[PDB]
Amino acid sequence: GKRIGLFGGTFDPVHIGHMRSAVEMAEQFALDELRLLPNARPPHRETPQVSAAQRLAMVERAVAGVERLTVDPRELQRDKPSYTIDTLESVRAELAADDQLFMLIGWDAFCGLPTWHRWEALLDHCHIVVLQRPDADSEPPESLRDLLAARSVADPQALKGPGGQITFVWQTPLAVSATQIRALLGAGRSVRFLVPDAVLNYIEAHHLYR
Repeated sequence: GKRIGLFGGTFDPVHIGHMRSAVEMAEQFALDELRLLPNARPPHRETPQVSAAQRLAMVERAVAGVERLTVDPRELQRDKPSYTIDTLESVRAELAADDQLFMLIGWDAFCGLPTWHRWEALLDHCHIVVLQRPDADSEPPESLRDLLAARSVADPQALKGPGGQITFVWQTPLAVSATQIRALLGAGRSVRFLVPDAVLNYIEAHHLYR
């Protein structure tokens, strides 16, 4: 089977921080493919004048011509937002039984896992890779103590089979944020080199974020 990664996010807009993490994750785990998964959200939660379709377009521009990096728009193609577990089952439904699926998530996001819809069923379809960075409190809530005891492994290389295990990885993400970028564009300042060139060209050509 193949080794497939899932990298979810709002990508408003997708930036250099996101893409560098994607590249590094794909290399560290020797992924055959790393899918960027733009998350769906209600229309009123979208940045004014920047639609879900445009967030998707920018991610497509960011991964165009880049091997191993693709985009999966399934969440956006639905009429409304989806629960992570549904997206996960939808993805696994198209894969071979022996394909290994790795879902990348941030530490803070991981610490709230117990709040996700049917959270205990996630590891049924994939391995969860938790990204820890300089900015994080290395102390998970009591609610996850057992899960970690039952499913965690020391390193990515120890992940075995289609899914079922949890591991942690270290990364020093570039100090770039979508909020920072939107602020700069709002002020008519250049975000060149803060986002992939193709994304920059798209933002300027469609005059996004004011």
